[PDB]
Amino acid sequence: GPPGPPGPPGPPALPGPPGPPGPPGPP
Amino acid sequence: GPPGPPGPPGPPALPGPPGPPGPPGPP
Amino acid sequence: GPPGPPGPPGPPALPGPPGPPGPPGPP
Amino acid sequence: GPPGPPGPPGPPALPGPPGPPGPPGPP
Amino acid sequence: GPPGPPGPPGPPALPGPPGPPGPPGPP
Amino acid sequence: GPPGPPGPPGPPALPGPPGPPGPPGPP
Repeated sequence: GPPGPPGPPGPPALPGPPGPPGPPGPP
Repeated sequence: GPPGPPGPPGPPALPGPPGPPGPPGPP
Repeated sequence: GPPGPPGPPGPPALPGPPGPPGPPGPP
Repeated sequence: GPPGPPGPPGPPALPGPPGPPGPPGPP
Repeated sequence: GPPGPPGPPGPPALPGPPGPPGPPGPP
Repeated sequence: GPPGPPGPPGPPALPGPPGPPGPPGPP
């Protein structure tokens, strides 16, 4: 028989962890 | 002929987005 | 024969990279 | 001192994963 | 001091729910 | 006065939307 249809999209991967602390504030 | 084979994999999962910003910097 | 089954889901992808640096330090 | 401004919107959450397979074709 | 810093980004949210059932199968 | 405090959180992230349809059904 003919091949079946493509499967469905993969699930979305998750967002990453938080970034590093920010830089110093005003002088 | 016999029943056909499975289709291929679905479209790619998308790579995960970047995480949130880090916390504020030091004073 | 009839067509085969749909394919597998797309495979899982890598959760995103760390976020950017945080805000500047508070005034 | 005065309270700071509001932060920005949280990032949009992700779409869900694919739904389940469809039902049998017509009898 | 001067006006405080901006608040945090809004909190991350949940992925969405699974999608609809797929299309009906073949005759 | 003391330093201005952080502002309020930004708007919550929006709830993720539904996923894609599932794959087609079988005969």
